Amino acid sequence: MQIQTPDWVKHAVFYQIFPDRFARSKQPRKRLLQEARWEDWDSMPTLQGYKGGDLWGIMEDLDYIQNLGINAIYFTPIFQSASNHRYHTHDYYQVDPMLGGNEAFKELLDAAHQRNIKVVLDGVFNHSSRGFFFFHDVLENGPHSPWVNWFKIEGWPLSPYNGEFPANYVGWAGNRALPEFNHDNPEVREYIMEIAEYWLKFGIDGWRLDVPFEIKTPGFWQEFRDRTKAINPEAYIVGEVWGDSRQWLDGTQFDGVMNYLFAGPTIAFAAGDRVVLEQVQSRDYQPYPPLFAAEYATKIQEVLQLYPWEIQLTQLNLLASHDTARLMTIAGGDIASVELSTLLLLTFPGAPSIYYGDEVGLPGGIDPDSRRGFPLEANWNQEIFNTHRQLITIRQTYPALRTGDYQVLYAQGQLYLFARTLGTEELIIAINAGTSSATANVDVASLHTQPNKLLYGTAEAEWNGEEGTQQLSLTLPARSGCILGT
Amino acid sequence: MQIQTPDWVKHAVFYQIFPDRFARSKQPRKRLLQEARWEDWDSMPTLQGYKGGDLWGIMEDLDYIQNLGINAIYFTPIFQSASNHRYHTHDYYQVDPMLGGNEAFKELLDAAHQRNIKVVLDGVFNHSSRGFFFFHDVLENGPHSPWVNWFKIEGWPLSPYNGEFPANYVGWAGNRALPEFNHDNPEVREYIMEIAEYWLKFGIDGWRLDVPFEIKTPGFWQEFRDRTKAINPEAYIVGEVWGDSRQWLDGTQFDGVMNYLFAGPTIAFAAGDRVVLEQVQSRDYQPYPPLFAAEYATKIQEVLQLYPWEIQLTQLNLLASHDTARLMTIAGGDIASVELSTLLLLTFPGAPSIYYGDEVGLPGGIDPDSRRGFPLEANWNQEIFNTHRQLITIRQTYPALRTGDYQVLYAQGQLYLFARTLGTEELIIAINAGTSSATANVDVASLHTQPNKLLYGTAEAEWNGEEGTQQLSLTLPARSGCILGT
Repeated sequence: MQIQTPDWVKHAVFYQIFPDRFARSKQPRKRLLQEARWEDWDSMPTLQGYKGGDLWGIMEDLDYIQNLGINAIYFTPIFQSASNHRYHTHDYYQVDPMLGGNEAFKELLDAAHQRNIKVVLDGVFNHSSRGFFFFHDVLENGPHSPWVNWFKIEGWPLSPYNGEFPANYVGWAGNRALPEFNHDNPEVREYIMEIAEYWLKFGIDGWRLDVPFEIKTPGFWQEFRDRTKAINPEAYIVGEVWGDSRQWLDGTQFDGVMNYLFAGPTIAFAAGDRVVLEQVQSRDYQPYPPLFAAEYATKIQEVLQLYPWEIQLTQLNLLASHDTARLMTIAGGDIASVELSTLLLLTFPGAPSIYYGDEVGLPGGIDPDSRRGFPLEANWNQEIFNTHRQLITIRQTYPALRTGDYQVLYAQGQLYLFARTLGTEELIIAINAGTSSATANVDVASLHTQPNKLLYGTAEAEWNGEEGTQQLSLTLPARSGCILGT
Repeated sequence: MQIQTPDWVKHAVFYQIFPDRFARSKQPRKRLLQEARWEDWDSMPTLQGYKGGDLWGIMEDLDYIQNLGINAIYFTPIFQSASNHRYHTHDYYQVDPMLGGNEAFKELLDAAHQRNIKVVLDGVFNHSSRGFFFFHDVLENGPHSPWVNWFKIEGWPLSPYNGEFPANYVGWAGNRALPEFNHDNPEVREYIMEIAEYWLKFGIDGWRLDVPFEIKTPGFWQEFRDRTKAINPEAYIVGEVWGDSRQWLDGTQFDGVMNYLFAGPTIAFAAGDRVVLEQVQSRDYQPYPPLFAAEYATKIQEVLQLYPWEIQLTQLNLLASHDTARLMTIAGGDIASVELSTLLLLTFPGAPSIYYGDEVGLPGGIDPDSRRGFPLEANWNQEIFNTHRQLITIRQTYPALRTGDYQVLYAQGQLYLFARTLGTEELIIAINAGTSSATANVDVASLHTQPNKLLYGTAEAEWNGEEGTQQLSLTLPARSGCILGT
């Protein structure tokens, strides 16, 4: 049948958050031991003064979030794991008892929902942790464990914690702290499908699929989509696949991916040489080498004619992630690069994703730590913030920028002009990557109207001419962008 | 204030069960993956044909149980742990997902309760397991784990699984699979108190405290009793303390103990030389050397004048346990020893405890495995069964045998006579350990009545004489016992 994808995804702006570093709620909070005397409280140091952020924090700062204009939050992993290994799941059926509750998370959901803000969670199903119950059993019962056929065991004896031995079991990427599941095993596919159903029933609006391309068992993700959509047909299934994702985007598996194929070129064009190159997560995307308008267009037109349009409309566009360096940093502090990128990001077909912190001045190293991931402390970057908040209002104002088509009008030198059009609403977006005020004459025979009014980026160039096969000429300051409408 | 103890304990007969080996319910049972296609079921071997018993089984066999006359069941550990290390807790907040549910256990409770059969659970709070979440964290985060002060860590680096290293953390009895908690730590006392409250709220009728004498933090068990009694004032708190338990039986901690002080002498007298001595858990009790009536009496009178009577009435009397060899076995197959013991056990002040299997022929080694712990297969020992079922009806029939006083009338040679009296109801119990029909003349000036009618054990000796300071003479066959009433 027709390929379908959640229609709310198609009009959402996403905000990716890292719970442990985003926000910490006000003091009155029973952290690990709920049923605890407030008189004995100080007796327990861990709970007395806990630093890192929690789910109360996020919930306590929904005002901010909803004010930026974002209407769907999706985190990293928040399920119980090692204090600082969120990705080494210990228990999938419990939100971690430091940063969060199964009681806390519940309040965050409810809260979010009464504001029409969806919430997607990160599912890590390719591998768990040494602590994960069934693996634990194996470690404790060696050859006799009932679920030895649940993992990838080479031989015995295993050596889970001792480095200078073989552990005879496959990790994620040859790691012994990330025991890989044996997805071929029916029992396993089942246990996983249930975790997905459990949280959907709990009330989440979708799953973020982590390294989903590792799970190669045939028929897996189709089932994942059936059992999921069955519980909530409006659930969002996003895969965190790096490159070409056509394998999963045929309409019977994921609704979309985190579109790094869009992140690479956009930054390569908008920042060019300015890209630090040291913060480049070369694994995830290729923001390099620098691109010219003509090249950017070819690459984007390619990316665009890659997936069924229904899915392109529910693709998660981005420029940063927990896995990558922050935007402000990858551009070496170049505010221009930061405003030009976003502009493309918020005017591209699909769901735009904003990594918490980027809507303000906040930098972010690639390497482990980081950091700093409390947005607010202010001393914000008000301008880049206003750029973010302004562009988001606009995108939510003109439907074309969400589900209109994408047509390249001009793309020469360092100047790029495309058009988003839905119905009789046509918009012209122009980016001037160059350092010299640029100007271009374009034969706009495609359009049926004449976008004359500056939404956003303050052109001086415009002139716009007759209606016999119309005739346009733009002039934008160096390193500027703009949106033309009306 | 007055010392109080649950009054239902005072009139209950207990049945200790080992869930994994007791009973396995009928096929239709969604074992680990509830939400699983019955059409894919056979695809998952583990669930397809699981051997060991579950909580459905027990629930499915309540008829049997309630028919024996027992009215309160208390298990070993049933919380999630290694497939075969029930005592190495992995998660206290979940019944183990093989033998049991948090869904299954719920049905067992409800079921039990609608029959007025209480259910006590075994709490293992001195130590958990490598898998236990917070310990896991430590293992994963070494010196940086947030809860390093939750356990007994000597130094770094720890070596949880590698034998031929120091693991620098205290185990239970120098074991590295039983990480000991740091009970001095307030945070820990809290987490534990909550587990106790959680299950009480869930619906259990008491806790069996495992190796509670290891937890030496002052004020601990008093708090445990307050927080517990607070949620249910009729909750039963039993400590599995081996010997002299006066430290905990002052009325502000436990309601009782598993009275091994009663198990030792009783068997030492009732079986004598017949005690195998190879199955002797010499750690738990001393069923040895053999005792004469005069010695048994001195020891029992001692045991009896050891604890406040209110508590003696809520002591858990027994002759076997998961930790020990079964009754039939410890007596080397001597059925006499088995009938004489029970007789003393079911006529002693306090709650009698029957280890599943003993109410029938079933033997049981001391060593690890066992076994066999499905009672039924029949081929029962009908007689010893009828002895059990008969003695239980009687004990429930005459209140004196539950809360009456204990007075020794005669105790010479291998003949022993005591009297349970409550109100105007007086009972005479006589045990003839010897191998030669014995007879004794006793000056019964204590009694106010004249038990002339044979309840149970078929005396020939009786004669009973006048009421001027009355005058009794019994004659019992060798290795026999009897109960005199009316």
